[PDB]
Amino acid sequence: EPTCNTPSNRACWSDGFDINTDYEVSTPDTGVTQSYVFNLTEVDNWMGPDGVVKEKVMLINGNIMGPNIVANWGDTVEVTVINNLVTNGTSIHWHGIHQKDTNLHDGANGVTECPIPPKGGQRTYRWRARQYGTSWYHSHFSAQYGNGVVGTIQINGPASLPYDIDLGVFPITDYYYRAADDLVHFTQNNAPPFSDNVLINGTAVNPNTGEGQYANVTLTPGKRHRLRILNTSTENHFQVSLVNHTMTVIAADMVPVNAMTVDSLFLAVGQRYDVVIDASRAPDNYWFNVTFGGQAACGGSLNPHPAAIFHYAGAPGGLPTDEGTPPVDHQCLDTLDVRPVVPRSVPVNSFVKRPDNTLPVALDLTGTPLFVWKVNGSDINVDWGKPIIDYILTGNTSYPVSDNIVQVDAVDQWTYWLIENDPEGPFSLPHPMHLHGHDFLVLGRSPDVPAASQQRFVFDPAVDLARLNGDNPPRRDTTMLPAGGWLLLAFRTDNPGAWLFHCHIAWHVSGGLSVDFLERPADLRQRISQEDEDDFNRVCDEWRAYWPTNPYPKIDSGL
Ligand SMILES: *[C@@H]1O[C@H](CO)[C@@H](O[C@@H]2O[C@H](CO)[C@@H](O[C@@H]3O[C@H](CO[C@H]4O[C@H](CO)[C@@H](O)[C@H](O)[C@@H]4O)[C@@H](O)[C@H](O[C@H]4O[C@H](CO)[C@@H](O)[C@H](O)[C@@H]4O)[C@@H]3O)[C@H](O)[C@H]2NC(C)=O)[C@H](O)[C@H]1NC(C)=O
Ligand SMILES: *[C@@H]1O[C@H](CO)[C@@H](O[C@@H]2O[C@H](CO)[C@@H](O[C@@H]3O[C@H](CO)[C@@H](O)[C@H](O)[C@@H]3O)[C@H](O)[C@H]2NC(C)=O)[C@H](O)[C@H]1NC(C)=O
Ligand SMILES: *[C@@H]1O[C@H](CO)[C@@H](O[C@@H]2O[C@H](CO)[C@@H](O[C@@H]3O[C@H](CO)[C@@H](O)[C@H](O)[C@@H]3O)[C@H](O)[C@H]2NC(C)=O)[C@H](O)[C@H]1NC(C)=O
Ligand SMILES: *[C@@H]1O[C@H](CO)[C@@H](O[C@@H]2O[C@H](CO)[C@@H](O)[C@H](O)[C@H]2NC(C)=O)[C@H](O)[C@H]1NC(C)=O
Ligand SMILES: *[C@@H]1O[C@H](CO)[C@@H](O)[C@H](O)[C@H]1NC(C)=O
Ligand SMILES: *[C@@H]1O[C@H](CO)[C@@H](O)[C@H](O)[C@H]1NC(C)=O
Ligand SMILES: *[C@@H]1O[C@H](CO)[C@@H](O)[C@H](O)[C@H]1NC(C)=O
Ligand SMILES: *[C@H]1O[C@H](CO)[C@@H](O)[C@H](O)[C@H]1NC(C)=O
Ligand SMILES: [Cl-]
Ligand SMILES: [Cu+2]
Ligand SMILES: [Cu+2]
Ligand SMILES: [Cu+2]
Ligand SMILES: [Cu+2]
Repeated sequence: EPTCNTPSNRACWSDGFDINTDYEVSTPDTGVTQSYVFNLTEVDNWMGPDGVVKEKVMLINGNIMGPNIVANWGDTVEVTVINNLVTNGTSIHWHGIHQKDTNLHDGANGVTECPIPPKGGQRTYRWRARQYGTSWYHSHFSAQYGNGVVGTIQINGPASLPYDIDLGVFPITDYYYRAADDLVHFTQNNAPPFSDNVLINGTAVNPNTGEGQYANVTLTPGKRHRLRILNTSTENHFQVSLVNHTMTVIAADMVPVNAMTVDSLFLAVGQRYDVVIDASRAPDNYWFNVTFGGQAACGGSLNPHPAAIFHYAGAPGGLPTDEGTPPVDHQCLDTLDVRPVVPRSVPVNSFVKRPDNTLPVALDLTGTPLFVWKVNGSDINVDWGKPIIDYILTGNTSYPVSDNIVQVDAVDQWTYWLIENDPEGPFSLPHPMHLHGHDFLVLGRSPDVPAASQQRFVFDPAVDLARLNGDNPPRRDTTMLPAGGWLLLAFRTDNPGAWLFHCHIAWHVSGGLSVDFLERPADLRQRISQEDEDDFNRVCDEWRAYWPTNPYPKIDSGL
């Protein structure tokens, strides 16, 4: 609950809590709990926002997206998920939420829990809002979120720039007429398709029929508006821009950054940007454009011009008349110019490439299916019926190869990870790398070159050590692994648990592109509460009893 957060002073929140407070170690004791109930239903022949009827969707509370989770910094968010799907299990992951000492609430099936069984199965997630900003939630049951088990999270807190109006969430996502499981099967043997449409705040116009509506945002003239842009896609990576307006970035993912004014922004899958838009221009209707760069290396749409309308209050209605100029090609790369308000400093001169800190991503075309993504020689494949947490609770350390366990025993120390993007492979694609449970520091990446150029880079200490930044580098939960290159990340081992580190392109994580950071396993067992242990076991017993009756097999990694 705020006491000093005003339009002119957004830096202030409450006594002892402001924009400069280290949120990772200090949290407000509000004593408030915001509760929600997620009823997942399976709807056939559902009328979508662009007029096209989809074969099957999986919705939360009968809507395209679940409810917008709204709470204050320090509150506890509680969500009861009731799975009323016909066959599918489910697990809701709270993307961007660190789950500090609450690993069993991460929603990663086959890792932190067993899937919640269908036909009425339930589980109540409970997590502390130790970070303020814009995040999202989604199913981690294969590519199930591609069917509609998605939604947004807005944890209110201070900001790095004053603003008058909080316009709230603005989720932008790719939209396919085909269901997630059919698309997983397709992408296993074929190149990923372009999206049928791109929804902005749950709506879009059909490029063929003209049906549906554009997202309409009403701007109040002369005011500063906070817009929370999210990319909730399964594959599409977006470039966003507003005609005749600049966007001032105040947050990258769920991390507050110093004000950074730009003309356009690149949002990888899972990325978020809180921007401040000043309604400083002439009263008119302006196009908010969703474009693609990187020469289709990180997505495209069958809708050539996905857009939303930004209407100034008091101005006339109708469609905007200025098409604008195309934004700069971001080349499937997010900006490394963002600088977090609360700083972090790490040495980069001491980094040495070793097998134990290197994660080689590779596309294996030799097996069945054709598109199998391997990290350090193995495509991830979890056991929905026997999660990593079960191994921890039973004292079993014989983790199967397919779980891609990367055990990190270091206590509260900075660990360095070099991710290589199939340098010696036939072709390489950009990958939006996401980490559960932590925000990582983006120390550096291979030279920014055209995404479709097929130019390869292997980490060379002689020229690359000088290119790394350890003086308050970008801190976030998702960043781009350049096509054919490399990426150097670092995260402090302050959160014992089993944490997935994967590409957020649904087709790739389904295909096996992931590792599981088993962080401080010895400390994790001590921190698991009896309530969390009993409930984990309850859901697992219910899932294991359900599984043999399921008429469909597990066709992918399960993530
Ligand atoms: C979670 O819940 C979802 C929703 O029900 C399940 O998704 C279904 O999964 C099944 C099994 O994988 C899919 O069935 C298979 O579909 C293949 C493709 O068919 C689609 O595409 C073609 C071409 O566009 C269309 O003509 C067709 O109408 C479909 O849209 C078929 O090739 C498969 O056939 C073969 O296998 C079956 C099963 O063994 C045999 O009966 C056949 O004879 C043949 O050998 C098969 O039918 C289904 O398409 C998926 N539906 C959706 C909506 O995605 C998930 O499986 C479930 N997940 C779990 C783990 O429970
Ligand atoms: C996007 O949403 C805004 C806000 O709801 C819409 O703005 C509204 O536009 C209508 C016209 O379509 C305005 O109506 C007024 O009607 C009278 C009588 O016909 C006319 O004399 C006025 O000039 C005006 O057109 C209304 O005032 C306006 N509301 C605000 C607060 O600005 C906008 O139309 C929507 N855009 C789309 C494409 O849906
Ligand atoms: C931002 O989004 C808007 C809205 O989707 C885009 O406007 C669209 O612009 C295209 C051209 O770039 C228009 O299509 C063209 O129409 C002419 C007809 O004269 C035709 O000859 C061309 O072959 C092409 O089809 C389209 O009509 C227009 N949409 C609307 C409703 O105005 C805009 O281009 C986007 N801007 C950027 C920078 O991406
Ligand atoms: C990737 O797999 C390789 C095995 O091919 C791992 O390399 C071994 O790592 C251990 C340390 O745990 C060393 O004692 C061995 O000497 C290494 N063998 C090799 C290949 O030289 C490596 O740890 C794995 N990388 C990660 C981060 O998972
Ligand atoms: C979930 O929603 C469906 C459809 O509205 C309804 O039939 C069912 O009773 C609901 N289940 C629960 C437990 O909320
Ligand atoms: C997004 O859509 C919701 C529901 O239609 C609406 O209430 C909200 O104002 C929209 N957000 C913006 C910024 O237009
Ligand atoms: C330990 O885990 C392995 C892999 O799942 C399993 O084969 C073995 O039976 C387990 N040991 C026991 C009985 O706890
Ligand atoms: C954008 O729109 C304004 C409308 O007031 C137009 O006059 C202006 O020329 C446009 N901006 C530029 C310079 O492209
Ligand atoms: Cl996360
Ligand atoms: Cu996610
Ligand atoms: Cu996540
Ligand atoms: Cu990928
Ligand atoms: Cu994940």
